[PDB]
Amino acid sequence: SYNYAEALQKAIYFYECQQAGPLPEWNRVEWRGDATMNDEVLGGWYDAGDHVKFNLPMAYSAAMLGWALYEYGDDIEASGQRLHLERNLAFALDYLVACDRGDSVVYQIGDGAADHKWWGSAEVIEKEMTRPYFVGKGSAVVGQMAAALAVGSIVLKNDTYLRYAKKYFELADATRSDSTYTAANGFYSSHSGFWDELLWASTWLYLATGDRNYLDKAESYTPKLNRQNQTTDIEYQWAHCWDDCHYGAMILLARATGKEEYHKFAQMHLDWWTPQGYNGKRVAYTPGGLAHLDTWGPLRYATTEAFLAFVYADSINDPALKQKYYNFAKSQIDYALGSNPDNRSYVVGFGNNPPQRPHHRTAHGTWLDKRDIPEKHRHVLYGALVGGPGRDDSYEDNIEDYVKNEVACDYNAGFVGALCRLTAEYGGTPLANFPPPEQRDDEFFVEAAINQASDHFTEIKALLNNRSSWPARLIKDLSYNYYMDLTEVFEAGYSVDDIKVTIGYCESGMDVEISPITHLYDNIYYIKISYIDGTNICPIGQEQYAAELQFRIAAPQGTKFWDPTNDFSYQGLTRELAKTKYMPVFDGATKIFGEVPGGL
Amino acid sequence: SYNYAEALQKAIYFYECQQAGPLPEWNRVEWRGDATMNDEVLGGWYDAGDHVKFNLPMAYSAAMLGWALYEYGDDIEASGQRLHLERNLAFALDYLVACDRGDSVVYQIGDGAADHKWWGSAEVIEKEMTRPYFVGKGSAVVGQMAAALAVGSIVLKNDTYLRYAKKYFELADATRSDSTYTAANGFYSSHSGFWDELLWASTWLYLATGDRNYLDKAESYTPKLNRQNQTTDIEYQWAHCWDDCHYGAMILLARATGKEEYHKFAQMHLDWWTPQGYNGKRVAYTPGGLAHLDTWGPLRYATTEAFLAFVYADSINDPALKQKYYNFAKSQIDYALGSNPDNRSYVVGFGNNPPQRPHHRTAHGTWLDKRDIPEKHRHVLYGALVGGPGRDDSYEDNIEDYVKNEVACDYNAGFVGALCRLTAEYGGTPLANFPPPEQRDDEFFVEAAINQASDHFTEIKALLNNRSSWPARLIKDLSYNYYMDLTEVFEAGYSVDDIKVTIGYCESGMDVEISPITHLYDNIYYIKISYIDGTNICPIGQEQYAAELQFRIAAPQGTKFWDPTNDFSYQGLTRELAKTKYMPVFDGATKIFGEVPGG
Ligand SMILES: [Ca+2]
Ligand SMILES: [Ca+2]
Ligand SMILES: [Ca+2]
Ligand SMILES: [Ca+2]
Ligand SMILES: [Cl-]
Ligand SMILES: [Cl-]
Ligand SMILES: [Cl-]
Ligand SMILES: [Cl-]
Ligand SMILES: [Cl-]
Ligand SMILES: [Cl-]
Ligand SMILES: [Cl-]
Ligand SMILES: [Cl-]
Repeated sequence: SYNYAEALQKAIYFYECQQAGPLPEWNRVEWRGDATMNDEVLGGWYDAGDHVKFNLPMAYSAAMLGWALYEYGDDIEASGQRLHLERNLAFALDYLVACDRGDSVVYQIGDGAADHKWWGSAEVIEKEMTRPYFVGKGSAVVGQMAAALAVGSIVLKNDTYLRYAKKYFELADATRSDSTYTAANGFYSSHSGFWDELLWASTWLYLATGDRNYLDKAESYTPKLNRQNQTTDIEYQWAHCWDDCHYGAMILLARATGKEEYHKFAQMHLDWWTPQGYNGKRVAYTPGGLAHLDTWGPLRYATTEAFLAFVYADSINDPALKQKYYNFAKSQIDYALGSNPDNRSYVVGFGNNPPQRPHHRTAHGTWLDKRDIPEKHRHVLYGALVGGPGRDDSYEDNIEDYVKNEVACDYNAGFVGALCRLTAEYGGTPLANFPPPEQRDDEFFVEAAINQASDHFTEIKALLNNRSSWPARLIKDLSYNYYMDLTEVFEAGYSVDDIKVTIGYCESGMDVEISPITHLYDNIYYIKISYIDGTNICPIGQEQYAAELQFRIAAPQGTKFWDPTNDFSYQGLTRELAKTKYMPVFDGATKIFGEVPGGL
Repeated sequence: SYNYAEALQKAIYFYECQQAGPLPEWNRVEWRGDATMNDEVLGGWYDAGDHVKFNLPMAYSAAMLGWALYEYGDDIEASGQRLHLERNLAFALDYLVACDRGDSVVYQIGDGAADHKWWGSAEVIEKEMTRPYFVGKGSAVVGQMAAALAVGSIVLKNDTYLRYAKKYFELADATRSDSTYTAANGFYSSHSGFWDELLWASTWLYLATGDRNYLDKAESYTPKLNRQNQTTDIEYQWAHCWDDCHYGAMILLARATGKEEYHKFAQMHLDWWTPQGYNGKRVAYTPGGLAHLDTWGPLRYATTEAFLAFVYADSINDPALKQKYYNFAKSQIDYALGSNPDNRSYVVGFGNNPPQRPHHRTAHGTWLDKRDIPEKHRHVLYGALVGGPGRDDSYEDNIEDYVKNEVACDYNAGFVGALCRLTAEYGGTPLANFPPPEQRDDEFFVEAAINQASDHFTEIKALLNNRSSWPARLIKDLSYNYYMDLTEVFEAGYSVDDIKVTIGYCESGMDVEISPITHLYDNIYYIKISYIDGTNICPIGQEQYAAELQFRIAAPQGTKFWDPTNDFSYQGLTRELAKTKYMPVFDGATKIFGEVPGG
């Protein structure tokens, strides 16, 4: 129905857009560089369109990427995506290992409220704020980190991951408390408690080791799981997600023990998600066919359930159940890819009429802490599954809609597993030249205006801009030149030492020098304006993205010879600020924008 | 009893504080310089604690000083004040002549609203605003200008003043309208109309010339005067003042003609001012004995009536009436000088517990366009009669009380006349070395702070200040130097060129250059910060009184030898802005503040 291989290819690439510094050599994202290099634990993924490392959904996401490989890794070699998926997973797992503090782990990097208040690119955030870290032993977060490492250890044949999976599970299981999990409250609060994470982690450890202690542990946790409302049934009227993986764990335990209790649960849970429902109870459905669990991230939930439904259907023999669960799963993936009332993809950079304004700071590429400027994103966030439409299938592609246009690690995670299943069956060819190079716009440049003209001086207002985005970055040794023709000075009988440079304004905190007037060739002379710490010119807000200087170059008062109209850098200047290519910008001795007199 | 000669001396000196530029060479006020030199008409007096030239009260005030001389000029020799009063009057009269525009006159310099919105010194106001002028031929303003020049022609023996007096009288009398008198609205509106000015001017022209044609014109105007309420009597229940001089004109006509009608008016009017009243009717009196006509300028009114009463009493023979009017007059002057429930002078710089916070911008001497800072006036407005107390004798000396602490030309004018009469009688000695020199503050100076320090640089925040006040003034070629000792640099093996001058903030609008680093002597070096138009540093408001620059003097990055602790201009600097004498200030090549290495 769709090129599922291309969808998969893009859906994986999304995680490379999320990578924190240092980036691996193989990162394919031209607009991402090393970022947050001062973090207490390096690497791993930014969670969403923000720059926080939230370990609970991060580890959940990694676990689900592992699960995708565990089920379908062998079945997808024609898509050419296995190695991409593997190394993207390893990048996250390496971070979870690096978080170890023995009796505790680093479980968060960045303050949610502080991070979210600012809108700008990953690579420049350290100019705006200083990022804290958080340590604890919350059973949910540590149990999820254990689970991710347990499945990772299988699919990546890695004994280190298994060692740390066991370290973390033991800690989580001994602690039996979420009390030290606080830094993520209101962002990724532990809602369901921690028994489901212990179940999920122990189940994966059983599947990793075959050690029956882990199966016995797993089975011991089931009576501690939350009930469905006031009944005695284990809760089933929700989705497998970052907060609660018991749903998927029950499916895995149905396959592993073959016990009827696990099969009964899986069928009750999945039936509730299907159009036919479960004895009169059913998830809300949009008229367009999307199972719509909640206001936030409906596509995330429905596509994750699609993965669970595929795995369960593939693990059973009943033809009617297999067809019912398969059709449900494929229907939800196809809705996300364009089988909906608007015939449109909900995956950035894929299919027909994809979203172009995901709520994602670094893909946007602002310079001044605004969402509305630039009005179009500078970068393509390929593969990102957005939050999706409302309950009535309504949707508009708007950067301001932080619900419908949300993007996140956990949104993509189960989705990857479901695309693995579909490309395994249907094939499809990935895009050969992927990703294609972006059209860039100008990054470092001067905007200038005639601030005042006089019969004996020129006064310039000049703004040296850093609107970098490919990737956003900092240049320390920034300078620009203002070129003049002094022919008329010499012809009137004056000399270079008769011309005075003065300053009428220089912006606070921008350490700057202006050179003496310097000979280029013939009668062509220039001044260079140098910012000693040019990194302070950075795309982090209204004040910082450019440095303003007003300089005056003046012949003696009363003289009548000064002629700016033959000066190279005066060309095209008006009384309103405008970008000019005739005041070239330099990084050290290397010209990075503009033109010089006489060219190359 | 008071030293009325000293009070007179100071009350005259007040007018020197009021002079607009160019100042005469004899001006005695150390804190006044040439001000408002771009005005359409130069000289004359600022009206009050503001900088508007309002011709109606200015001319009234000059007419009153002329009248003082006319009556008492020969009688005030012991006081030594005749010459002072004379030349102060001529200064204003010269302004009145210079307003002539043929078919009209300049009658105002300044926009009252814009002038009053700003708080600062006369000498710097042109940096804040452009001052418009206004031309017209209002009968009241022109007629008062005529009167002032007519009495001035007599007492200063000046034919030119007489010619202009006649020309202005004729213009006012031809026009018979205040319709062209507009720019003073709400400040000095013509309330009484103009007939009283024509009466006052024609009376003075009669006294100047002896030409009975002017007497005939004067008498022709009295039926046109306003009535008292709905009655047939000429209005009498108010004071002679800048708006209405018919009161004094009638007293002059009583003496000149001897006619009963003028004497009846004069006694009706003065009786109403006295504690005994006019047929049961009387001006309000405070319990402390001040005749209190109105909320605004009660001392101005009472002291002006004192002068009228003295002149009328001196002109009659009846000893009972003479005593009654003389006692009234002296009681009011004495109230003003300290004979009141608080035993306090209402004349700045005189007597016991005088006002110290008159509502006067130039005597205050701020640099910030604020009334509250400085908290004490930097100058002494000697001789200014304030507005004064309320109806209950209540008063507080507060700069914000623009009623009770108002000061003005017209407030002093009748007062001088009355003081002439009292010093004529009592013959006191003026102060010998008047005025004494004031304590001054530093006017042009740097305030500096260490903005940032590191192992390889010094960064200074420097504010170059103009808080001038003796007098407030402007200096274009301003600079200051910053001196350093580089011994630590050569001793570690580095040179001068290992040192870079940069800027981290340059206040908008302050065109500046910093020289290259310069050797003084030995291992002592400096930089010079120069403002190209230093006049933009001026005591006109929060932004303008100082120019801020942040400059950094830097060795190469990473090194650790830099040692600011032996730099001359670094001495005493903290991380808080403070005045420093070690960053000296220059006007051109001349040091005006601070110290240099080696002296
Ligand atoms: Ca949980
Ligand atoms: Ca030229
Ligand atoms: Ca009048
Ligand atoms: Ca030193
Ligand atoms: Cl169904
Ligand atoms: Cl835009
Ligand atoms: Cl020339
Ligand atoms: Cl070029
Ligand atoms: Cl006119
Ligand atoms: Cl009486
Ligand atoms: Cl103060
Ligand atoms: Cl010295």
